[PDB]
Amino acid sequence: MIKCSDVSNKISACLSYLKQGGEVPADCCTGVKGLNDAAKTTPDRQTACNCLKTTFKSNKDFKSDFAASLPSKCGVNIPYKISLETDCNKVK
Repeated sequence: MIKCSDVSNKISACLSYLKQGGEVPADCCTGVKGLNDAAKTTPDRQTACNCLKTTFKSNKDFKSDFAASLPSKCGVNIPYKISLETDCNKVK
């Protein structure tokens, strides 16, 4: 089970980086890894995908360049990368 409320808790530490770039805070990487750790079924991953896209669309300040580079900023074994071009219906 994942709810958008879970997604918001995890990504909270990342929001200012997602708008302005710069140094990714350690707490942001903790949320990215924690969200991945908790998204273990196809439905839960698609739910998280949809929550994240809703958030990205909610403020014009969010940058595609920064959402895209975030998983590789934080680790080498993060399997998912969600941006505005992601079709959440296709996410496995």
